[PDB]
Amino acid sequence: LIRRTAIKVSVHSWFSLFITVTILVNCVCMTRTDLPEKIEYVFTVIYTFEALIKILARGFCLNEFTYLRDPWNWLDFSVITLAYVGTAIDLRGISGLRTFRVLRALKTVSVIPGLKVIVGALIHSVKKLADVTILTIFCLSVFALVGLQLFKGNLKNKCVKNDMAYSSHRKPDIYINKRGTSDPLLCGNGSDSGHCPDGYICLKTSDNPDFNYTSFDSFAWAFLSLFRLMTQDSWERLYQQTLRTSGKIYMIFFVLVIFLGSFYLVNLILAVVTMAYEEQNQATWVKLKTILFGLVTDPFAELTITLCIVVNTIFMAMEHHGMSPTFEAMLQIGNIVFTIFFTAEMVFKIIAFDPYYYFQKKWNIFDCIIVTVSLLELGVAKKGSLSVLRSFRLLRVFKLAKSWPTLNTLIKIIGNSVGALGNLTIILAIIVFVFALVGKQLLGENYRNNRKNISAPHEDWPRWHMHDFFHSFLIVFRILCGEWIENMWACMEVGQKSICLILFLTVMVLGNLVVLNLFIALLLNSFFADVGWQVRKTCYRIVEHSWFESFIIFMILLSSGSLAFEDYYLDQKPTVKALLEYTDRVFTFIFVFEMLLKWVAYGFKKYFTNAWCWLDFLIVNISLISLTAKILEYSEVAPIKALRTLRALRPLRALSRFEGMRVVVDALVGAIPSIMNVLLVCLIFWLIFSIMGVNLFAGKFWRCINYTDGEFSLVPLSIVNNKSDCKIQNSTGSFFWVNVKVNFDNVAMGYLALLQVATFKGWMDIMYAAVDSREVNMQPKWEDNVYMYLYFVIFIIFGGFFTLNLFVGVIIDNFNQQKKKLGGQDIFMTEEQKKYYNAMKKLGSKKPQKPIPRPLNKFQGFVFDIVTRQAFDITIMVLICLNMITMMVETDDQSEEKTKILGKINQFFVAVFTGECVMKMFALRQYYFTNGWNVFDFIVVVLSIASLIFSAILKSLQSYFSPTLFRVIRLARIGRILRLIRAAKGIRTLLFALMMSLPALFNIGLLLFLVMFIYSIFGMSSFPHVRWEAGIDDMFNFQTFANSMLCLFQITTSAGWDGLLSPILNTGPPYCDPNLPNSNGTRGDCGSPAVGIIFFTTYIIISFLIMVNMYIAVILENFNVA
Ligand SMILES: CCCCCCCCCCCCCCCCCCOC[C@@H](O)COP(=O)(O)OCC[N+](C)(C)C
Ligand SMILES: *[C@@H]1O[C@H](CO)[C@@H](O[C@@H]2O[C@H](CO)[C@@H](O)[C@H](O)[C@H]2NC(C)=O)[C@H](O)[C@H]1NC(C)=O
Ligand SMILES: *[C@@H]1O[C@H](CO)[C@@H](O[C@@H]2O[C@H](CO)[C@@H](O)[C@H](O)[C@H]2NC(C)=O)[C@H](O)[C@H]1NC(C)=O
Ligand SMILES: CC(C)CCC[C@@H](C)[C@H]1CC[C@H]2[C@@H]3CC=C4C[C@@H](O)CC[C@]4(C)[C@H]3CC[C@]12C
Ligand SMILES: CC(C)CCC[C@@H](C)[C@H]1CC[C@H]2[C@@H]3CC=C4C[C@@H](O)CC[C@]4(C)[C@H]3CC[C@]12C
Ligand SMILES: CC(C)CCC[C@@H](C)[C@H]1CC[C@H]2[C@@H]3CC=C4C[C@@H](O)CC[C@]4(C)[C@H]3CC[C@]12C
Ligand SMILES: COc1cc(NC(=O)c2ccc(-c3ccc(Cl)cc3)o2)cc(OC)c1
Ligand SMILES: *[C@@H]1O[C@H](CO)[C@@H](O)[C@H](O)[C@H]1NC(C)=O
Ligand SMILES: *[C@@H]1O[C@H](CO)[C@@H](O)[C@H](O)[C@H]1NC(C)=O
Repeated sequence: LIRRTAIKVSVHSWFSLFITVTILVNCVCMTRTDLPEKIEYVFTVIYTFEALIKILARGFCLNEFTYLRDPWNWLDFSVITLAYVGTAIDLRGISGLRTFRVLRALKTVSVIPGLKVIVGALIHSVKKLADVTILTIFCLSVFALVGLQLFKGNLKNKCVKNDMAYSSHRKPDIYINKRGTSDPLLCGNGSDSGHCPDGYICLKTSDNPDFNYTSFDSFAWAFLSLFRLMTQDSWERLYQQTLRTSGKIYMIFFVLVIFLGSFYLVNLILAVVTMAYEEQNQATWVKLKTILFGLVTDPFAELTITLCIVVNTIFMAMEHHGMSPTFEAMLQIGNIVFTIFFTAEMVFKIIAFDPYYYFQKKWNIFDCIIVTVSLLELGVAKKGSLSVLRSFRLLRVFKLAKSWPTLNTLIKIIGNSVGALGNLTIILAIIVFVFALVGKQLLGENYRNNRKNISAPHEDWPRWHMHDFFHSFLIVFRILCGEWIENMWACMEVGQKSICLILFLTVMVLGNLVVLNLFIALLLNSFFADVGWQVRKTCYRIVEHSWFESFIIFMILLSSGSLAFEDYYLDQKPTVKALLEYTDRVFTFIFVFEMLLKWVAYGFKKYFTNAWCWLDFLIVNISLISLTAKILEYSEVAPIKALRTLRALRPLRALSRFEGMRVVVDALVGAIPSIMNVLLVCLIFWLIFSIMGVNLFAGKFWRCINYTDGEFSLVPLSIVNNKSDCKIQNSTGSFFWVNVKVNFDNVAMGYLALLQVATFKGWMDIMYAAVDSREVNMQPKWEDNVYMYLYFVIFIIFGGFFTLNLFVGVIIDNFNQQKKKLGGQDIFMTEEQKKYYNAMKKLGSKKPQKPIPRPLNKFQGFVFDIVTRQAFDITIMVLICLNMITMMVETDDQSEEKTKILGKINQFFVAVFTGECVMKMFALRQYYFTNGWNVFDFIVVVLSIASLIFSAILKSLQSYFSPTLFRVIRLARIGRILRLIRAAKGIRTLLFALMMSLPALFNIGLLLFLVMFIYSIFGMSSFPHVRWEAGIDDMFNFQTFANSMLCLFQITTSAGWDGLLSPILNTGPPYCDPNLPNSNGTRGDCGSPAVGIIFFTTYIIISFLIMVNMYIAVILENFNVA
């Protein structure tokens, strides 16, 4: 009973609070290495004493064996043991010593009241991801085998110099580096692969591009590359390398892999989480006279406040780098006036509403803190003193929340991540801290002793390392943003490869899982808790006839297609120009005749009140205005040329003709109104973050570079430190005071900078400029302001993660309301596509297998008996698995003997499968073909026999066509692997869901293709002379239709859109030459920053909208199937 009395006063939320404080202080202490001498010991001694209290505490609570029953108590026991060991003769400097200690940070779960239940939900969510994980592994293995077959040994191709006049290789293979980087150039010997400069031949080398880690030469390397593609981490770089070493047509491959693997799977995972989280939740005297007037705070007074806030915001949003002294003084005067006005409010209110009651409110204390900080800066007014708190006023914009229902929704989602859903945030913080400390402890010293290998050519250290806690946390955060493989390559070259693999993969997977469970949890909990009349009749007859509609559709298709031949090289084709010219004239005449027919049949009112006959009228007008200009002598006048660039809108006349595009456009139009309001809410938040960024980084991104021949180098600080020294040292006419293209020089360009940091493309350069910043007219210095990274870490958490949770919630609510209004009708689907969907519904549910009769003849019956059993199917399935393992061991440059043995094994396998097909056809006569999987096997067997015979015919025996054709012929063995889908019920259900969702995906992809075609035509007209820099290169440019479509497909996933915006943002020397010897567009290789920022930003927004609509379609299909 004594132990019971001790436990009464030894265990309670006080005891737990003390344990929490002790473990937290232990964590924060173990963050710092070289923790003070003589206390490195004293603290672990204190924390050792923590442990005796915890053991004696059990003794007063549980029993030696009952205590252990709980899984969490063993961790505590491990903690008590290690401690005692280290007191005497335990290795002092082994990596393991504190990695065992860092679990002690994970001990918070057992002491924080409600984390354990949340963790169990996480294991449940993991347990529901089984079938999707199996499908993902199968798909990645299949695509890795395909990639191995097609692209093995290609990324080892490099431009090697020729010889002048022979033992082995004549001197090291002198390569050439592609302009702007130090990486060696990759090429190919194909027609659409890539060409070397003069005096350079394509040769296969021994090394892979990045760090000998980017390859398709083995199943492991191909699997890693396909996992990278599925995660879409720098997938555009691999895309470009593969198309440069193999050919442009192979882009088709990638296309199929960024849709199946990278898109369809991301959506199963989402659904599998969503459904599961839902399952878990659906489971659960004169003072009095002043008071008379002080409480005169009527309706007008609150309006005055809102107007003052708005005017303060619009004055703070007009500061820039080039502010004049009078304008600068105007802003300071306005800020002082507003500050004294807000001080006046609070002093008037508080002395009206007694202080006690005034503080009792929650907006009032917010007002108080804002105004106190404002006055604090008003007192200590230095030029640059706490610029972040100079922007602190901006939070007054949240005052508008009380009347703006969507801002209140953002503020509730923000507050829910620390309230009802605080446990997920706590676990995320613990995971980030634990992996950061583990990475620092295991791979800290290697990063410092081997830095030369992973550092930039002119730098003396890597930009992302693990020597200290801050940089390890930055690496973990960047992994949580989807960028992991480059730092993984960097760490494999500096430390242990196995540790890198395990650490990076575990961090990525287990952090993305918790980030999704918080995103979905926030979404759910927040949001969802006379003769003229006769001829008119005749014309009416003419218009609604089917042949006329077909003719008009064919004319529109031809008009759209003819635009794809007006490219950079049309001036070199003399006859094509005239042919296209006459074709355009006749098409314009035809469409004018159509418009007159619709004006004489439909009637003017009907015509001008249909919104699909206005978009046709407008296009006909544009064309007529152009044609009249061309027949006259005003074709080169600048307004008219701009009107002519509007000929890329001609493909928009196909929307009204085809019904699927029409219905999907109607669905988008029905969603636009709410998208507008959420967009306004986001703009006001990102203005608070853009005004903050302008306060921090205005005019501080200017550098001096040494530009010689297409490569620039930052001038070292030992020679140049100021803009003034930069001019005096420009002796060779080769130093230039340049600026970062995407800077924070004003609020307008700050919006572009935050778009690159939110989409995570181009954010890296913006951050590096910010973290090297110094005062204006001073050369940037390496990480002078390292703690500026945090600023970008707070934008991504609040600006991006929480303003996408708002957008997705609003979209889901709108979609649900629209469905319900359409009586829960399948949107994105045409009427006959609904019949197709009903037929697909009926197929999947018919269980009857109607076994087939037994053949009368004895031998046929015997074959029937030996075929129908389940042992036959199991044996064939394990044979297919053996064949898959046999194809997994193919490696580039292996041996002749291995190739011969593998070929003989393939011959044996195809013979075995042909014998089973013959036996099945001899046992099952017509019934065999009645089934749909037997036809598939039959097709696979025929394709394999055809592959063998055609390879045998087309080998040395006959015409030796390009060897790469053989590589395509042996792609017929993957069907044997695809025959394994027959047994896997989960895979066969997920693929059925995909088949069910295909019909609407077709229409949405039709809109995506139309959008890509229109933008290609604009880009091809506007950006075809820009100098090759960054993304734009001799293969991915805007000089032809295929080159433009490659870039637009690449940036459809927003990948590398900053790399294509970079060359268009050039407006002069040293990057662009104005008055270039021979270019007619702007006389030069410069770009159009304004047209470029509208093109690349509008495209990504529209693409995101289309993708999220596809996401909704696929997720609802998955829910319906399950
Ligand atoms: C750079 C220049 C900008 C590029 C322009 C891009 C424009 C995108 C094209 C969108 C055009 C908008 C077309 C809008 C389609 C709807 C046009 C719809 O009106 C036609 C009707 O037949 C179909 O609509 P409903 O009849 O269902 O609606 C009946 C109206 N009440 C009576 C129910 C209210
Ligand atoms: C630009 O930077 C350089 C280097 O910091 C400045 O030169 C120094 O100026 C101080 C006086 O402020 C002298 O005491 C040092 O001896 C100077 N060091 C030298 C010669 O490098 C230079 O004056 C600055 N120019 C400006 C103001 O733009
Ligand atoms: C260094 O000198 C070079 C050449 O003397 C300067 O390059 C000039 O740049 C201006 C505009 O910035 C152009 O109008 C000239 O055509 C360029 N001249 C040549 C010959 O290229 C460069 O601006 C100087 N850098 C600094 C900032 O001192
Ligand atoms: C303004 C130019 C550039 C585009 C022209 C768009 C305007 C005139 C077009 C687009 C859609 C058309 C409308 C579609 C809806 C209707 C149908 C009927 O209920 C009355 C007129 C009204 C409201 C039409 C008036 C004109 C209209 C709004
Ligand atoms: C079963 C799971 C873990 C996947 C493993 C399948 C095996 C067959 C795959 C995975 C990686 C593949 C290896 C990748 C690279 C090589 C190097 C070569 O010198 C022998 C073949 C070999 C060793 C391949 C053998 C087959 C391989 C081991
Ligand atoms: C009860 C049912 C209707 C609830 C369904 C909730 C679904 C629709 C929610 C939960 C998680 C959400 C997804 C979370 C992440 C993304 C990625 C983004 O790039 C497109 C939107 C998309 C795909 C969201 C779409 C809506 C979504 C799938
Ligand atoms: C080929 O089929 C498609 C694949 C995708 N795939 C994606 O993987 C993806 C990831 C991130 C984004 C994305 C992120 C941010 C912005 Cl602003 C825009 C886009 O897209 C998207 C499609 O939509 C058109 C179509
Ligand atoms: C390219 O062709 C040259 C001969 O012109 C040959 O020597 C070289 O090896 C070829 N490379 C490849 C990979 O085809
Ligand atoms: C820049 O390039 C030139 C050669 O073109 C070189 O002479 C100069 O020294 C380089 N930069 C520095 C460090 O001054």
